[PDB]
Amino acid sequence: GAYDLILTTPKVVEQYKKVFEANRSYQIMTFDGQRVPLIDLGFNVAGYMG
Amino acid sequence: GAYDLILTTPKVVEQYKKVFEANRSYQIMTFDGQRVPLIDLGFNVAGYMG
Repeated sequence: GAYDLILTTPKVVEQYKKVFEANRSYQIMTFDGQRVPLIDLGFNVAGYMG
Repeated sequence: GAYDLILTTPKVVEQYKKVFEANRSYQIMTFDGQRVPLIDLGFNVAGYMG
């Protein structure tokens, strides 16, 4: 088979959005004093395997 | 209000330097068989929020 659409009541888009939540772990690698960072803590969904 | 200075008996600069070490980990990213890496384990303090 070869699917193209997923239908997903948005009670379950929020479950798929919660799997990424358990695996995010923000990390800072570029730091030499200047430009104190600033955070957002939000993200969107681009699909599953395209 | 808004502050401009911090005064810090330099024992506590060494404590503020010590709280960085429980929140850092050196990590390596490239793998090509050249330039065996060089370590330093030292880091300077640039203040707090600028």
